[PDB]
Amino acid sequence: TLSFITRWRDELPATYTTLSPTPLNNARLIWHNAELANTLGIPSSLFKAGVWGGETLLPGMSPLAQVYSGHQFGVWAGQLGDGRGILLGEQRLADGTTMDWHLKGAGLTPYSRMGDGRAVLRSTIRESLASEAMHYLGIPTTRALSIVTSDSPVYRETVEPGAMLMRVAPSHLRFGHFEHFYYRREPEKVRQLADFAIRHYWSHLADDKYRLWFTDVVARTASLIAQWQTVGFAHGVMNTDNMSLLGLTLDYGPFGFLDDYEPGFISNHSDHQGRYSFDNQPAVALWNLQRLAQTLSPFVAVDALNEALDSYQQVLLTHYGQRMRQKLGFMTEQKEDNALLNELFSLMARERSDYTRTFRMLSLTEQHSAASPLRDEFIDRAAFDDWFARYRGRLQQDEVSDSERQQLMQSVNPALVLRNWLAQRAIEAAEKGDMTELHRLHEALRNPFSDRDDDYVSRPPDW
Ligand SMILES: Nc1ncnc2c1ncn2[C@@H]1O[C@H](COP(=O)(O)OP(=O)(O)NP(=O)(O)O)[C@@H](O)[C@H]1O
Ligand SMILES: [Ca+2]
Ligand SMILES: [Mn+2]
Ligand SMILES: [Mn+2]
Repeated sequence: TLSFITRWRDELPATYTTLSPTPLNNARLIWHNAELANTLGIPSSLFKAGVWGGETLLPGMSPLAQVYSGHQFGVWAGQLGDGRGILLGEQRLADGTTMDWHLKGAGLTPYSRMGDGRAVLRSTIRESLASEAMHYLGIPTTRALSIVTSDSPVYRETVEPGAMLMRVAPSHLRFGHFEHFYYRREPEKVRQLADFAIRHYWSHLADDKYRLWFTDVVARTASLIAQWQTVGFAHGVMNTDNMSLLGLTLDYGPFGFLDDYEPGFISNHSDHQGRYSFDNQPAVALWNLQRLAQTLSPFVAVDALNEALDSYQQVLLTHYGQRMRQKLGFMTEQKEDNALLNELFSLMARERSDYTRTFRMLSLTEQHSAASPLRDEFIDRAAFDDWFARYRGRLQQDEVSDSERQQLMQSVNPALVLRNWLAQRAIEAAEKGDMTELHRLHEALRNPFSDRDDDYVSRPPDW
């Protein structure tokens, strides 16, 4: 009954290779996203490995692997592509929008570059948990519809079970798609991609279209990174092929949500220069946008490209600043705000304070009371009490009740984030065949702004 179309295949010829997934050995479905399946209109019967393991095609699907290129760790890498993933099809929804179904781990393709074409259970689980977590934090992201595991050995640092993730997203367009055809000296294919993107995702733009479009591409990336900074998400691999044109979080690998507040956090152990450290994300995404701008210069006026690039800073800082004010419960903008936040961040960094728990406990603040669960979390309690006294004194300038402010703060400061230790515990149980933890953790991550009475709100063990 579902409606699939071959929009990419037919409108962007010679940008992909058509092929089928390669099923794994004894593949089994271990989790699917019931809520997302409902919003997509997927009959519950389709989950009873089937399409989720690349073993069945639905009417209208026409699987293909896309080509693209990227700058990796700041240097041009040339062609990369869908080396282990396949766009099974584009699902048309009743409101006219369209959603990609991309099977990650689907098998060898022309872009596999001597790799095995496979994904592993631990990484499919992590990507499913982080992407769904990001969605319910309200941050744009690819979504996770299903995981299958299998009996197929896949060789990494150790042998792993081969697994597939069904990833859903409005598009998998990457900055690297544009770079691919620019460096392959195919400027009309770069322009075809741009016009495809505008037709399907910026359709309201009448035919100044490129200036307005690229200004909005910049805005959406600036907004994305501002959101990552506010929640403490470190991506770890901001290569240009992992930058979504639409401003979605894309390609969860060696990511991390902060536990202790560490501005220079390096989540990716292969990032030996810290290029993708947490505090570098805003500079890196501007550099990525600058590389994307270069590809558009054959048909977008340079003044327009630079007007868009110039706006990145203010879009990012306005989003970040307004969001941090919400997190602090600053219900009017005041001059001392920036200094109070710098003081708090300095306190947290020097105390190695937990990021999420600090803001969640701060949401319990009673402006006329010096008591707080935060006091016990600081070794230097006097320094904390001093900041907290000045913070509450400033809160009083808003003239807002504790009830109203706590409601706001609890609506924007999550009680829980997808910490590495939580994902790892889910992985260990799934690997032994027990999916209860994976399901329970997914359920909790759908409700990040509610308090909990279990250990999903707990810091990782010190040892
Ligand atoms: N095991 C693998 N076999 C084949 N190609 C791979 C494999 N792992 C990574 N690649 C390719 O190497 C390039 C860089 O990897 P990466 O940025 O980690 O993408 P990815 O996780 O495979 N997929 P995506 O989430 O779609 O970006 C991309 O072209 C990948 O498709
Ligand atoms: Ca610590
Ligand atoms: Mn990638
Ligand atoms: Mn990856």
